Amino acid sequence: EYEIIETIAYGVVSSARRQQVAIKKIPNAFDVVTNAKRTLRELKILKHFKHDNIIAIKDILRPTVPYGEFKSVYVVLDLMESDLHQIIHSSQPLTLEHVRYFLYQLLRGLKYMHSAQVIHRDLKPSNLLVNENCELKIGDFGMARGLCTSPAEHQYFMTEYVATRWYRAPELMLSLHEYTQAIDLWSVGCIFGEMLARRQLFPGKNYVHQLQLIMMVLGTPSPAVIQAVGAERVRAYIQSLPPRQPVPWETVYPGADRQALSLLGRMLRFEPSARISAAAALRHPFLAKYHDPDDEPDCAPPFDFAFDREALTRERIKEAIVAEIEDFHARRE
Ligand SMILES: COc1ccc2c(C3CCN(C(=O)c4ccc(OC(F)(F)F)cc4N)CC3)ncnc2c1
Repeated sequence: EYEIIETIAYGVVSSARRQQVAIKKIPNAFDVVTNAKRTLRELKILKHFKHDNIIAIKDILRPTVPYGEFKSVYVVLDLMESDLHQIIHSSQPLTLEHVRYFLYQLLRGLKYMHSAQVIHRDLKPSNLLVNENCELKIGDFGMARGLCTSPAEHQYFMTEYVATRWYRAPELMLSLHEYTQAIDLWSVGCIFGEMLARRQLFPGKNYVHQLQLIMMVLGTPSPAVIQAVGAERVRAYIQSLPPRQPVPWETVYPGADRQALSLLGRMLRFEPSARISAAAALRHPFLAKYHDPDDEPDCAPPFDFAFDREALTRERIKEAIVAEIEDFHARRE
């Protein structure tokens, strides 16, 4: 039993006294197909992972009412005091060591997540929650996908609408037909840069301005990347602009830490294949202070998204979610 305090952005998330905990209500959870599918994914992802840098479900409330009348899902989580957006963009400290440590934990979480063939696809400071003990936890897995996706999804083709514009990888923006865990490392690059300057790296107002801002720092993309652009009109737009060499990161962040900018430069690249992985980034000298491979596990077995590729009705998705809630309780008790 619980007692509610105040409404906390993250849907209907309420602060509740029991020690304090977070309770998230998913109202009318089975009314819309896309929403219901998303809840099923999130439940399955968060039950799969067991990692101190990934948000964990602490409890799920079972239906008090009969099955038909079961309309809303209540999920209980550990109360986090803040998120990385609020920390960065406020009056509290954010030294280089804060940056170093927050980056370390994010990458630690991603190594584990990525080894299970799960791409978050929506990493940004507001999805990185921080408790009062400074533990960073990755949340909001609604956008996450595997390496394989069904054509039935609109996002399969319309990749430039995936997730948040300010943190969206070039492969998604330009539809480069290479969608790997590297998607997340671009986003990490953006978060890392944002931590160093305390302002967003690429705050684009629209599709074209977003590409402008990326090019103003990274320069014009290579012919291989340009030809890999699916849309002729985007391809033509890029070819119309004059040539531009990459701006060194030393200039973009004057007086910043050398090893930090070294690591940043290995994240923010146009080509997904060129980017450092989460695992390899943990071995970078910038994170040597915290790095310990024995305390940085992979996830086994891999996560399978097959359940999400099925064309299920609302009622069939409700059934799957209820089976996950039953299973949550059945494993422990
Ligand atoms: C700053 O105050 C806050 C804000 C958000 C908190 C939060 C949110 C952090 C992100 N998050 C989730 O990742 C999430 C978890 C479960 C979920 O249920 C489903 F699996 F059935 F779909 C849906 C979600 N979207 C919402 C909960 N948790 C804990 N404490 C918080 C303190």
